[PDB]
Amino acid sequence: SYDIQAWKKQCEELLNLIFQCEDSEPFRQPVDLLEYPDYRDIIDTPMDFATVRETLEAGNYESPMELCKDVRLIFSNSKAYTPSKRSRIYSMSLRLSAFFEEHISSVLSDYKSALRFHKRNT
Ligand SMILES: O=C(NNC(=O)N1CCN(C(=O)c2ccco2)CC1)[C@@H]1Cc2ccccc2CN1Cc1ccccc1
Repeated sequence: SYDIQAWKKQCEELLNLIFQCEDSEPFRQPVDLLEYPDYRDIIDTPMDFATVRETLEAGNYESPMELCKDVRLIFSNSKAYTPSKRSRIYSMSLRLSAFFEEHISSVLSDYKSALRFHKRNT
């Protein structure tokens, strides 16, 4: 399965599944800076799933590793901002992260395998 480009549509489909998850609600759009007035004191680099989808559609990811780094930033930001581990929004982040990790692993493995096949004789 050595298609170097296949990751992009696989990531579009996984983003569609994440948008169908009720657990993505808080992460779809930027953290509301009016409601959380201290957010940018705590979080240096905001990230959300709409920004990830637009960056993919613009052709501004070169690999699924770069997409994965941005999605993992959504989850680390939630963990850094939460006042407690039993918070609703952080709790949603942990379930959504587990879902994401379960489905991104084959996308990353197939991409890295395809690149190694491309260089097999170099
Ligand atoms: O909620 C939102 N965005 N993000 C945050 O405000 N968050 C709070 C902070 N945070 C944390 O990680 C965290 C950890 C512990 C505590 O917070 C990330 C999440 C946005 C805001 C917004 C503004 C203007 C119009 C619409 C919306 C939609 N909203 C959600 C939504 C999405 C789809 C449908 C219904 C509602």
